[PDB]
Amino acid sequence: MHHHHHHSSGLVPRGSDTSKFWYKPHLSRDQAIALLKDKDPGAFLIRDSHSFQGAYGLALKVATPPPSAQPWKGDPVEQLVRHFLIETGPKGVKIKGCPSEPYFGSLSALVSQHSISPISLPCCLRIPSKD
Repeated sequence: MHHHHHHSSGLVPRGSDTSKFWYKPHLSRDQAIALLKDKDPGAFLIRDSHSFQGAYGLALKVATPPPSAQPWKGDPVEQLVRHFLIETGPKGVKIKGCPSEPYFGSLSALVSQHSISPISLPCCLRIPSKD
């Protein structure tokens, strides 16, 4: 090294805060797809739902959502992007679409449960920051 400064200009980062990586409630459907069309199947984002108050729109880029995927008639990536909504009631949050999923409460709860129990998600949910 040319010089040796005392280590006081270095910070200790850990970065377990991944919420801002996926949570952005200001995006609409097309905007969500706009991100996901550059994302590999498994990645998601949580936005707010315009449909119901107190719902979060979960946009998931899946591998393939058809029963066969041979008869195709849809828009390629836009149909590979699935939209579900996490509705928080007095109980908590759960993803509308699945009748076998419990009420977690916090988004981080279901986010961390991603690769443990992908219930509502057809594809094992993956965090952009953590996989």
